[PDB]
Amino acid sequence: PAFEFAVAMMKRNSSTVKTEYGEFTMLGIYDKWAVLPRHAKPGPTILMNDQEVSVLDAKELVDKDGTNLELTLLKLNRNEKFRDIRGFLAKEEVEVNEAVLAINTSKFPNMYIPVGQVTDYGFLNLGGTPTKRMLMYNFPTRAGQCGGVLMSTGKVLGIHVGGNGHQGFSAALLKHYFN
Repeated sequence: PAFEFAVAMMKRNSSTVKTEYGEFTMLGIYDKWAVLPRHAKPGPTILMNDQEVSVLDAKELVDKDGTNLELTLLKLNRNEKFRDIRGFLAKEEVEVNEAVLAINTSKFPNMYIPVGQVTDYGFLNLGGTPTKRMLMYNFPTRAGQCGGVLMSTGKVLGIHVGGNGHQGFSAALLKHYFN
């Protein structure tokens, strides 16, 4: 049932974004607020589904010590509101036995990957940057999956932010980031 959930979530709330740093999946959360991996480094405008969109505000998330969470929240200059999905976000990191990672890019158009068990992995030195609140799964290979959305039935768990060739890692998407 997690696939059907995932498909509906991507159709309603996801888009493809290009920055000067690459092409990513982007997830809208509520109102005009969306999330990207921090390494996407959006500038004053982005390409969203090939359309130039101005960014009104951006926030690189850190914990109370200033430690990296690998998430950027961005507020978009567009008329339409995102369907509010804050009810699908947990208050704390979620472990599950079965999850689905969903990707929306030119390179990976509308793809769904069963990744299996998700663990609350904790700290990771990601790209030289100590990073917290990582969710880990078995995941061959790499490339253009960043921004992919990690889900289980009725839950949005996290955003895919990197990998080591064998394991993948998502930044947990927690309720308190969004009010």
